[PDB]
Amino acid sequence: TVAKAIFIKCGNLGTSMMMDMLLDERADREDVEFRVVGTSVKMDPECVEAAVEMALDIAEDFEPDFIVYGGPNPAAPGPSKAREMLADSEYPAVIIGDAPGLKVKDEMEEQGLGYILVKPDAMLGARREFLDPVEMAIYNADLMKVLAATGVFRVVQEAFDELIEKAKEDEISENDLPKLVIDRNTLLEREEFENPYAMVKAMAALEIAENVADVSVEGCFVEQDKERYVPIVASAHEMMRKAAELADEARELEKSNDAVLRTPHAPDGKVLSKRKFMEDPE
Amino acid sequence: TVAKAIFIKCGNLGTSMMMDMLLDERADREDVEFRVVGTSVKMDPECVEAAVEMALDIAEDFEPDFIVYGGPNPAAPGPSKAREMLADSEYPAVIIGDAPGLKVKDEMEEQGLGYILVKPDAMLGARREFLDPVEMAIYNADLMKVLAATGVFRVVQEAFDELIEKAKEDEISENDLPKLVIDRNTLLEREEFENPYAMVKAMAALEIAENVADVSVEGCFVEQDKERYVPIVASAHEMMRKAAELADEARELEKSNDAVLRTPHAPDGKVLSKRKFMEDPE
Amino acid sequence: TVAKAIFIKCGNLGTSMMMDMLLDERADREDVEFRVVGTSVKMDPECVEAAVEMALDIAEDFEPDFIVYGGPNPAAPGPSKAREMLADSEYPAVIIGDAPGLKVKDEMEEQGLGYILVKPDAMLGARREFLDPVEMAIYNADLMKVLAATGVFRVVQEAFDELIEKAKEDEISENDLPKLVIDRNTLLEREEFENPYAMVKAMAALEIAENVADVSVEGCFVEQDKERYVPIVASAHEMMRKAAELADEARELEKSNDAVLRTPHAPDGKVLSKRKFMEDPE
Amino acid sequence: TVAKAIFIKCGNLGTSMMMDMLLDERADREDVEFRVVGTSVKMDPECVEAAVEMALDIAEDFEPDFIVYGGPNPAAPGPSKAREMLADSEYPAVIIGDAPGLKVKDEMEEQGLGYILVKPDAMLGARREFLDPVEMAIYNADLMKVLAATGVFRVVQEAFDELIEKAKEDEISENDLPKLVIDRNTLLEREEFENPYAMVKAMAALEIAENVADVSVEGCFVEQDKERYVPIVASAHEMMRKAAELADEARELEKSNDAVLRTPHAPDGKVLSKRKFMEDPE
Amino acid sequence: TVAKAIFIKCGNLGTSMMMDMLLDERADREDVEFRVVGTSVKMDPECVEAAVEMALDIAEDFEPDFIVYGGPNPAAPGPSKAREMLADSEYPAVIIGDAPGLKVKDEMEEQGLGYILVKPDAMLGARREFLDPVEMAIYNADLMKVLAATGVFRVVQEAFDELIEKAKEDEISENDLPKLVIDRNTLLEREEFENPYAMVKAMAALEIAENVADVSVEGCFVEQDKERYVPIVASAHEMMRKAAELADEARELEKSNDAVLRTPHAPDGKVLSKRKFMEDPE
Amino acid sequence: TVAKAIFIKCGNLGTSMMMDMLLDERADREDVEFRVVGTSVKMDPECVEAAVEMALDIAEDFEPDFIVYGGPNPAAPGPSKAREMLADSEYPAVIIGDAPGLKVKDEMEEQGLGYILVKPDAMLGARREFLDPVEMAIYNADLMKVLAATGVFRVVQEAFDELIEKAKEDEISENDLPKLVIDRNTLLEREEFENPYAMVKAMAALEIAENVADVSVEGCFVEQDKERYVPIVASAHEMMRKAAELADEARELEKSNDAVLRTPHAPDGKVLSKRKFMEDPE
Ligand SMILES: [Ca+2]
Ligand SMILES: [Ca+2]
Ligand SMILES: [Ca+2]
Ligand SMILES: [Ca+2]
Ligand code: NA
Ligand code: NA
Ligand code: NA
Repeated sequence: TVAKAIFIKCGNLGTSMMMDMLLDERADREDVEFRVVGTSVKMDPECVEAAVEMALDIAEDFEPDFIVYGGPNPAAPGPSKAREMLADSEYPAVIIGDAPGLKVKDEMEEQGLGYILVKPDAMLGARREFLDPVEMAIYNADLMKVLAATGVFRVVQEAFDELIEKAKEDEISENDLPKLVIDRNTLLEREEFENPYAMVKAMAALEIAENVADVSVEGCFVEQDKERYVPIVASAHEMMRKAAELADEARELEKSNDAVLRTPHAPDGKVLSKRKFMEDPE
Repeated sequence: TVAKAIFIKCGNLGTSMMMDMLLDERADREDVEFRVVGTSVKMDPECVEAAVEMALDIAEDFEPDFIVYGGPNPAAPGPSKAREMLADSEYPAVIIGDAPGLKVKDEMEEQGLGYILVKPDAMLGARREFLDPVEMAIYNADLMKVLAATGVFRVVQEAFDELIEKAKEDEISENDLPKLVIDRNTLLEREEFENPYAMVKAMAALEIAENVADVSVEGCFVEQDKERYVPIVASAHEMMRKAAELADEARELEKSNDAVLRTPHAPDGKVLSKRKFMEDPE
Repeated sequence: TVAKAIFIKCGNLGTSMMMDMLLDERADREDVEFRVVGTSVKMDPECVEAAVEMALDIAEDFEPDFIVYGGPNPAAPGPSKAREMLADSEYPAVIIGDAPGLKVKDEMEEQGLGYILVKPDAMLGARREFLDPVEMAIYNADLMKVLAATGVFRVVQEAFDELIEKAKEDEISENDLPKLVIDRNTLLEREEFENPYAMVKAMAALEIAENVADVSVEGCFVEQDKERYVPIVASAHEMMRKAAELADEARELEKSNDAVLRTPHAPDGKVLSKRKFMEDPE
Repeated sequence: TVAKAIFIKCGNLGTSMMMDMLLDERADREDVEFRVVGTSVKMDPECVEAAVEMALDIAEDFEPDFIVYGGPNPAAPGPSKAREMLADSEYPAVIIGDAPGLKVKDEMEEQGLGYILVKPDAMLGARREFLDPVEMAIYNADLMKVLAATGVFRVVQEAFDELIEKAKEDEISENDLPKLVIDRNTLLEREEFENPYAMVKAMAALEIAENVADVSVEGCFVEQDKERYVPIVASAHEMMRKAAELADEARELEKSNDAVLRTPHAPDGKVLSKRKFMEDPE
Repeated sequence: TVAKAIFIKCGNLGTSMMMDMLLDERADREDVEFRVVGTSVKMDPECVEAAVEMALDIAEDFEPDFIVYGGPNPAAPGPSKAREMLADSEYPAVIIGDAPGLKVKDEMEEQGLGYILVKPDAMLGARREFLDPVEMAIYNADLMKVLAATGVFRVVQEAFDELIEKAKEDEISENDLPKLVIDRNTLLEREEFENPYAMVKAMAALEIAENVADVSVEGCFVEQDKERYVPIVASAHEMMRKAAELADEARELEKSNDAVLRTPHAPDGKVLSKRKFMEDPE
Repeated sequence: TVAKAIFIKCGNLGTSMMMDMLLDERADREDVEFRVVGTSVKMDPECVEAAVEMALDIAEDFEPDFIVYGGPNPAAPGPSKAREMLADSEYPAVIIGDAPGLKVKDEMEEQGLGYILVKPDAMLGARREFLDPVEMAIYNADLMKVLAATGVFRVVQEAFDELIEKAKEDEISENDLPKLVIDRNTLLEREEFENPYAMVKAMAALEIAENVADVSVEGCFVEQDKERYVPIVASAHEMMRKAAELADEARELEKSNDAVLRTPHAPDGKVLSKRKFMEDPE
């Protein structure tokens, strides 16, 4: 069977940027097929309706087993609009969001939606005096490094791989929808790292990343004096840069013991595994 | 006037991943509206066809001033189909590809398409023994850092901004379409860096990035013995990691002189410029 | 004209370890004379009582102009006994503590005590499984680098230097006593850094340093399973190491512009200042 | 049995700054109680005499098992006074000092004092044009990191732990007092490092730290021309910084093998040991 | 019982600079005797002819078993004359050169010469505006690091050691003369690295080092505008600096496993081997 | 005129390896011609006398303006033979050596010889258990970076350039001969670094390099237990590696100010100067 899903991207989060690609890293999967639609960075109610409508329009022919809405702050006006529309749709739907989604965790279960809220997927320092396209991409670069090297992306990968296998027995029930909150302590229940210091360095990275959001929030929404708010948002970016360096250090430790976890997909979709560099994944 | 555009994303490149976001870094532009559609990592002809048909169906209602197709290797079977379909459509169109696109540069011109070919946007080590979702993401983080901190995204950003200004006087002649090839020497014609060492560091990072593609191609397409091809593709990833490190050192040099170029969009879409941290974009 | 003071140290904080030394960095001040007493790391009620009694015993002959009590958490049972005893004594007194001291800031004002509360002077990860004497020292080394390179210790230096001038003009009124809370945003009202990026890196280090506190608290007092709390307290120490690296990076940027603020004391206690390596402090 | 000691601190040394805290790193030892007295940075004969009288007064009632005097240059006029007073006293006494102390090593033995001379505990660059309080603290941060991560603090910790055992067993004989000189080669006879390159990095760190002393000495007491002595003392500080870097590198190497030695105290004072991050100290 | 050889050096390459020393690292071999002659950096025909004459003049009394010529580009006019003169001589001879030498590989075989062509021994950025003596020597330091830490020099050592052993049986036929081309992929048939990530980092380093050559050639022989060619040659140097960093990283990874290959010669010239730091080579 | 010199190399030092090359870094000097002869690493009296013979034979027809003998320790038996032979000969001669040469500095002046003694050009750890060819090369790479980037090689370049200009007014009399001792403090009398922190980082590198010599001597000539001398020699290498890192950091500081001093030769021999990257050397 070919399992299918539609991904909807409104606004930008590090996780929503990569979510579809984590499931087919070499485009060699024979068991899945995805369509991806969105309105780029705009996530006002007008644009978000427009984007979900598109997805629902596509869904008529594509017939996906589930839909995913990925974007900042599921509690915001435009994202709230998407949850409602997806709540009302026949389609199982999963919401990927950041820490502010916690305000509506309770609502989302009520609405029968699944969710993955990634606390270290932090808001950047969005002030005109500091944030231009290059700085925005540099931030995302650092953030991607953190969410990848700490193993956060593997948690998301595994959630969706589990969902996809259930879709292959065609019956995704709401009992099957992910309900995950990801943060520093998530690493404590995983077997991601063979070396414990790699693990603690990743935890440190995730803690720093999750602290960034507080700083960005003070600089964009609270501080009104530019002499103070520009330095504040800039410090946020400096923190994320160090978070990335910590995550790289963790990965380098796993390398020093030839113990880097790789979990690639096989053409049939099965998730393989390996630790040693020259061992075949199995 | 509002310039409208549809981005189509099949397979993945550093540039195609950020291209739309580079144009509206704080989602505060009042002069642009975007739709994004794609098939994720799949870029076989059948999926690319579906992808382009999705944009054309959305365009009837949306009325894009131009369409951007973004993805690896414009010469490959899938992208070549996209070029035929877009070349045939009523909408002006731009192809964003990597170095392999050079094989068909003359054709795209003969097709009346624009293009932006980014040579440092290198193909990764796509072998199952090595590239899992986490590795794919780490490679993308490093590559994003390289394209952003060396100023490649700024070159892309300006080319689209020039096109958008022309879309607003509604008449994009095929003469309005970018026809760019970006590589190491692109930095020579720019005033990105105030410090010459930052510039030559960025150049070195782009050189290394472009060299990575040849390593990946040998490991993925030429070498058939896994005992050889797995280390080959891995070595390619170690190179991109060091390019990202050069790119970061360049940026740090610019910070050390309070000379970081920032070119944020104003809400009316105008590109502003500043160098000193506490100076107002203007 | 010779200011005299006693310093009492119960338990350890980065600031309390250095506070006296920061006032006579080459032992060549002829305008000060200090005594230091304490109970080492012990800060239980009976130990603090003993330290304070020690200070008051030698105060009889020494005649200090003021007394400084320095250590962890002023709202804890031990330091609370210190505050009570020092408030009721005849001597002007200042309490040096960390962020937990905020709980009793009003009360200290009511007691007629001065205070300097250093929020980045974060509690370390005190679990036996992890914290041995070497790890304790390594932590203090990183914290000390953070407090110093960011300029936190200058702010401490300046508050004491003003207090001491008042002491010499013999009239330390309650209105003379410091009432400082130091945090990341303290940098915004100072002129420590010539280079703005140095300033924002130092902000980031103070922000991370402050966040180490919560993590330590979680690991030592909240989490009760050692499979979880050991990794938690270790991640706090990795955070602090990286904050120290930010602080270093900020100091290297100042060196790059030959703009390192130095404010040494003259023999008569006047605080001089210089920026350029080769310039004399004046 | 509770062993009791008084620690006397005149002037500053990395080792005397931490000596007492090294013995009770989580403040949970039930077999020791300490008092700490001193005159901060001042160590002329007047101030040392007053610090020792403070210690001897307290000793009347506190009744310590031993007294420790810590600070720079045991052969200097102040510290020489402290040696004469302690040697003539009824209390066993240990002198902690630095390399210059070797000049009176033989005298200290005839005086019946213990010593611990730490050759890497080097004098900093004390010239007004360079050393302000922040610089002073940055140096100590670096030296502390060297003394800690190299195992030097462990060697000191163990010496006092042995002496404490003797004390709880009523027989502090002259023959049980420490007689140590610590340097690079000290590491050759211990088992601090599981990895031999960590050991040799550590050894290099100690050698550099020892050599720093010679540079400071030249800059402070030999060279009289400011155009020469300011760069000299500054260069000594850059050396210590890179010694701290080596020591960090040593520790990271141990982390890579999950072999970090930790020797924390039990509540009853027993020195436990472990190497694996997740194992109980035993 | 002894092997004798003359080394002739015209111009400079990393391999040619170290080639003799690699064979007697402690000056304690009893089974070899060398002479070295050259014309320093000059490798024009007149100079090379003078070099080879000296060698051939020395050879009359010295009776070498073989002669080595080492220098840039075996295919240029000078080196070409050395090849003919040495091939027409009665002495077996080996040419050590860089990648341009591939142009005359078949000519050398037809000449009866051996060769070792090192592709990563890359020409530097030889433009007056940039290359002074200090910059030349820095490039060389970086390049030496690369060729050494990656194991290229060990391949060279082994090639020359095999020839020395055959020469101790006086009969070097042409067929015994090495015929080697060394590049990134040479590592895949070696067992230099115990850790596979050290290996792939080494590969990366050698790839980058080989790419440097193309940059230099462009900057020295193609580009004529100084505003362009000075950035270009400096960029090549930044690349080599990062290759050396990669090679260092690789060697550190091997230290972290106590698995650094060392292959010293015994006094009788036997090539020993060890892996573990403390173990005698056998 | 065309100045001519012959360089004799017996033993290896950093300085003697590069000495001839620092004078014609691009081989485009039309005013010098050099011959180089040596016995490679061997510097016993029999080899040294063979080396000098080669040189004097060639001189007969070559007619050099001066002769230079470079190698380890002028005081040892071989180089002592060189001094006597060169002192007796008709040719003005210069001895290049390390700190141990200071023992015969008086003697060399009596002999009418010039000398350049390089204190930082420190002996490596030559014990067979540690020092193989790759290790020997890695040492030399770090040492070369140190001597180059600190500006020691420039001082050497200058000395020799001066002597060459004297030869072109044809009269290298004995008082034209260099009598240089280079160490850390040499930097104090130079205007090498524009940034004062680069200067002091360089001094620290030179201090550490100089101290390496002592660790080497101890591990090769004093310590007899291999359990000890192996870590000891290896620790000397770790020190050199950090010295190389310090010198690199100094050069990056200069880069950050676009202030890298470059002193290339023009084709007629004139030493030119520049500091700005895009400036023509004059
Ligand atoms: Ca169709
Ligand atoms: Ca001056
Ligand atoms: Ca011979
Ligand atoms: Ca011929
Ligand atoms: Na915007
Ligand atoms: Na008074
Ligand atoms: Na010394």
